[PDB]
Amino acid sequence: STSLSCKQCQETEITTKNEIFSLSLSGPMAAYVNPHGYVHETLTVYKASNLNLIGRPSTEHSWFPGYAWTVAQCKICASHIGWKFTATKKDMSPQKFWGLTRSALLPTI
Ligand SMILES: O=C1CC[C@H](N2Cc3c(ccc4c3OCC43CCNCC3)C2=O)C(=O)N1
Ligand SMILES: [Zn+2]
Repeated sequence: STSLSCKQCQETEITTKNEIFSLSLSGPMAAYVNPHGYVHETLTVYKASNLNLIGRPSTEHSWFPGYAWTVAQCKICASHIGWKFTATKKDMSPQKFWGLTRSALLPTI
């Protein structure tokens, strides 16, 4: 229903609350530890748009075993919004989703 927009440029829709989903047995809203020990608050959604991808998928320090990650940035302002996760194996489900930085969106949830 509600849009989630890039907090930096404000006008740009990234996804909607009805794309919010739970992977495996995790809640949709979760915090994970980055390689330097920062606690990073994310939201998992099936679909997102107005994002560029940077770099190639990587499984290093993957918060989601089985999935690789690729940095995702706002197409308009280049602010880092989150990551695209893609499955490393063909029988996994889903094959793709997005883990977005909560604090990079508006409204903030
Ligand atoms: O599944 C997920 C999504 C990506 C998320 N990452 C990945 C990552 C984050 C921060 C810094 C870095 C990084 O890899 C590259 C690096 C570490 C080596 N030095 C350069 C910068 C970060 O937060 C993570 O740990 N897990
Ligand atoms: Zn933006």
